[PDB]
Amino acid sequence: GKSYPTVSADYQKAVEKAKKKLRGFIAEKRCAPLMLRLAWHSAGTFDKGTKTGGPFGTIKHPAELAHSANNGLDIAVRLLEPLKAEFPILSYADFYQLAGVVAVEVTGGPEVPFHPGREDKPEPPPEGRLPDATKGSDHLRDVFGKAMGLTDQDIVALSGGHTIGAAHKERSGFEGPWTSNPLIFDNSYFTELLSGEKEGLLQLPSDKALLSDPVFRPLVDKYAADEDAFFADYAEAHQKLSELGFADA
Ligand code: HEM
Repeated sequence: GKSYPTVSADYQKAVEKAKKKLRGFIAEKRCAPLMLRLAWHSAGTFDKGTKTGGPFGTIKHPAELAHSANNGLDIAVRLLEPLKAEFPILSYADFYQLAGVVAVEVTGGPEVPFHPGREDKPEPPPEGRLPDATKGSDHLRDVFGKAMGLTDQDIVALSGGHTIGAAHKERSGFEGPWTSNPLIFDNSYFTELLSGEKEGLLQLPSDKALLSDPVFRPLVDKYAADEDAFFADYAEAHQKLSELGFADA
């Protein structure tokens, strides 16, 4: 249900050049997981009932970075600022969502479609919309379904973004990677989840809640067996997330 805005040719050219610069930078700095977390926290504050929050540039504001869920993202904002400055015509909103798409691409994931045109909005959303790692399947539906308006399939696919990166005890308090290859975007998050706890590796209570719910569990089994299907459903889910409240809700 989307109607994308028209942007000038100069805007379009800047998008294309920024994507190339972002690839090289993100690869060099080894920070893909962090950029993916930044885009996800930027978008995941959207609430469809009030049409507030979502991917509109606000995560750079000191008021939003202080949200406790956002521990560590000040690093990500700071890292990107000198590059953003080379592209003054782009909104921060677009730039951060593009960083997220590129993070998936450069770690070997699917090519998520990207449409430009998000505007930077002045008011950050209220704290507390991002999900709690200690809660379960009901909470996940409250947040992704009721607030953001995504489907159950989207919830499972997007959880698979834990295939890259790690928790840090100084940020959330949890510690460690979910997979043994945390810079490679693949389906191993789902394979580690099935085979159970392994020393070295992390499972949140919210990751485990996927294994026990009647709807989530078949999707976990599908994605553990078929990386192609995971990549397809992931690209679809990431696109929707990156576009919440944009070009029609
Ligand atoms: C499903 C509900 C989710 C919960 C409860 C959750 C929670 C967390 C927590 C607690 C961390 C550790 C932060 C730290 O200590 O540094 C984390 C990291 C991360 N999250 Fe999630 N998350 C969820 C969904 C998502 C989604 C939808 C995405 C993107 C598609 C995502 C991407 C990531 C990435 C890439 C990291 C690693 C960050 C790094 O390596 O610095 N997560 N998440």
